[PDB]
Amino acid sequence: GMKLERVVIVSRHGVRAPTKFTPIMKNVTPDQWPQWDVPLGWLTPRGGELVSELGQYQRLWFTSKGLLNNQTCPSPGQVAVIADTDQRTRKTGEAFLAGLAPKCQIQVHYQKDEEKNDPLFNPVKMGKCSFNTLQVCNAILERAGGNIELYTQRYQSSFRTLENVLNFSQSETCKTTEKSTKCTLPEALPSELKCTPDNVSLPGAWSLSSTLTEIFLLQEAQGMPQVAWGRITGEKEWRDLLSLHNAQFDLLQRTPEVARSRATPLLDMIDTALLTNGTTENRYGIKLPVSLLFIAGHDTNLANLSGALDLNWSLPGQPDNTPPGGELVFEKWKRTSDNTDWVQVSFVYQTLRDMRDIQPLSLEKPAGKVDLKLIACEEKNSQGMCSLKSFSRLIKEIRVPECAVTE
Amino acid sequence: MKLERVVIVSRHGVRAPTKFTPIMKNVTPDQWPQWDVPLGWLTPRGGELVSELGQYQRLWFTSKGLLNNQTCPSPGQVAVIADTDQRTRKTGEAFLAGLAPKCQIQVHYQKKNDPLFNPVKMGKCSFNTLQVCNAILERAGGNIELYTQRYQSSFRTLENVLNFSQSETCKKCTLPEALPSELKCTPDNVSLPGAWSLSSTLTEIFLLQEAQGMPQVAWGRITGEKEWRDLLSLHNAQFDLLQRTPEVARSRATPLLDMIDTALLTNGTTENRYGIKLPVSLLFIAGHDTNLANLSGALDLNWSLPGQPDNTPPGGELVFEKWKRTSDNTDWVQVSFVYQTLRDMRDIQPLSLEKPAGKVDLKLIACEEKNSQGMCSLKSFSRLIKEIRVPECAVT
Ligand SMILES: [Cl-]
Ligand SMILES: [Cl-]
Ligand SMILES: [Cl-]
Ligand SMILES: [Cl-]
Ligand SMILES: [Cl-]
Ligand SMILES: [Cl-]
Ligand SMILES: [Cl-]
Ligand SMILES: [Cl-]
Ligand SMILES: [Cl-]
Ligand SMILES: [Cl-]
Repeated sequence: GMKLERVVIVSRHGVRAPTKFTPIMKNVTPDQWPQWDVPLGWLTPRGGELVSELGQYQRLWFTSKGLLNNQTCPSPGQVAVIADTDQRTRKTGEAFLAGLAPKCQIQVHYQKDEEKNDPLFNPVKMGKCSFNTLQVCNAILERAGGNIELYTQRYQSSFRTLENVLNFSQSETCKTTEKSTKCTLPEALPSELKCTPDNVSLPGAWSLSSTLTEIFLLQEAQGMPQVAWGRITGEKEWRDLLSLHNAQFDLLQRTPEVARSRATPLLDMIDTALLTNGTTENRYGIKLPVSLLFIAGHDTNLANLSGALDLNWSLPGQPDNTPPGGELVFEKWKRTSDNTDWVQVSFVYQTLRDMRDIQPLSLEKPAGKVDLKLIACEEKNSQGMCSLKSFSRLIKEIRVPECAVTE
Repeated sequence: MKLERVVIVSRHGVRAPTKFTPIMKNVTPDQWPQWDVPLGWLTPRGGELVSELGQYQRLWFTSKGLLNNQTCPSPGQVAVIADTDQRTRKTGEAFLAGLAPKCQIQVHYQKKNDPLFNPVKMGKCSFNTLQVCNAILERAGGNIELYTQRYQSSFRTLENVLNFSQSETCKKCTLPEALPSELKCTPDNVSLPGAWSLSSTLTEIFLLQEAQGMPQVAWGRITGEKEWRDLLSLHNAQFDLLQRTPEVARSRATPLLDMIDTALLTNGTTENRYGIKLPVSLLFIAGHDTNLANLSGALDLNWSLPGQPDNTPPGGELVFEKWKRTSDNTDWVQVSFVYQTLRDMRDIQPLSLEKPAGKVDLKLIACEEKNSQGMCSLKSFSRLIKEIRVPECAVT
């Protein structure tokens, strides 16, 4: 019937320590933050272990569909891995192979100038690729309703939950302020968009909240004994908290005017990997095609791909829309009856509970999987898959030619 | 006329669909747009739309003297009850975000589970399955096929919106023919599995898509208010049979009827399940469309909402006002339905006394003593609830 011929996975790095630890973070709560023994922003051994569980699940799943032969190690030119220059992405590539193909010595490709940036993951740092600053800020602004304050009103109760979790009213930030209403984060730290030719940000209570709520998720996924000082009660409060993080990523990374430019190199790689019958990747030295191309990036990249392709989703049991180790999976299926090629898009992830418990993954106890819909495709299957040329042509429409990586 | 107490029973705000099934995929060749919150959960925008109703009510209740022109309400003036679902809890919070922003008023709920909103499902009482099914079948015109005949054009409009002809299900085909409907009554639930159940769910999905402000609503194939009305008549007709039929409605609405009664009649009691000290000036209750239908059926309240195709729309509020006549110190009850038009939901229209929310003036026919302007007497209102309530379904 339907045979799986090729897969491209764009994965967020696994569980990591917080990206920063600042005076503001310390002064928005009377409590002390739990410390992490790895440096800020690094993948933890537990983060690696959770990615290996996905690697293990994907080995079993790809083998059951015939993508990889049921042998000890995949054949030469079947599996290739690309990672961004950070330790977190590089060790996610390592960790994924430890699950997928342990003791096979498969290489993790990455740029060896480890000081500099890899444009596949961050093209707007190239000279050729810059944002039209007014167009981009205004586009994000109109997605927020015309003013950030209206976007803040939309998420009021979420900010109340974050404030309750931090015990914000009793922090140094609310020391001097006394009024009829509550001391609040948005009033203490008003948010306003900042757009430059190579970057977009929303500093204030919005950026801070995005960071803090992600830290709570990371604490939980890491298996830390005291998450958010024991003050998060059930999925409702988890999603109140992570709605702030998900909404900030929506504005800064899924807004088409930003996502199109930033997702272009990854879209070009995905397209090439699914289409060609013989090519040599020039920057890493990978002989495409391969049966499985695994790409280790960040949540920013998943959000850029989501916004560019117009993919919308929610992950059962996982409050972060772009969670640690979350995989956007592009599958090339061949219909046997006419040898026509079709593309299926999925999001493979672990629930927060399965991170917390380090749930062993298999075909019996599978990883979470959400079927994604590429609605803009012209030609579709009876089973919802985009045709190969419809998939490729959608990539042509959305891509920004100035943001291509021609090195 | 002095406004002294108010009870609001509200449907939760705009939410994602409650389910996503294979039949939903197979009745159209197109793909359904995905949502970015879990199935059945309130969207942030749904929360904002409810807060606009909270703002409107703050302005309206302040002008009428119920609440004081003040930053936050005084103790024991505003209380909130919500069902255990996230969508109702969030609706309570969103409502307070508009009524009393940053005042830290609590949303009460049981720590799907609360029998105030579902007394039959939780097992307080049960339906006599034959009596309920018979009452429904008589309202259907004898059977489900006869009811189908009364909504043929509506089914044709839905099939056109779905492009049903080119669907996996058809491979001349129609929804009622391809998916025959049959009534199912069990001790805790009634349903219409088949084309009726499906159509009731799909047409609500289109309304939620539109109210959510999605770019592609029903693949852009819902043309004119006439087609909106035709589509949601299927949704509304289901809720009429399955939720407004008195044999269903009176049982399911009993806990809410008792709460409304107690909130408007007492002089002082600490309510025993949520721990609310009644009376309050405003009691807000966050329920579902099924609850509004139950109350509507039990109280024999019929309404159509100008500009709003769903009779039990997102954020729709059944409002019970206790008015005092200062002439002879007589207490009177007034019933209204407050809501937002479908366009105002899509545009997120700021509400105020200048730009008011939709409002339908309702009248309780069955009460004995009545005002010149149709209000029931407080004593008669309590008597009416005593007559229509089903004691076995009390929570209490
Ligand atoms: Cl600290
Ligand atoms: Cl660790
Ligand atoms: Cl970039
Ligand atoms: Cl403040
Ligand atoms: Cl920032
Ligand atoms: Cl960001
Ligand atoms: Cl679909
Ligand atoms: Cl929203
Ligand atoms: Cl007051
Ligand atoms: Cl019930």
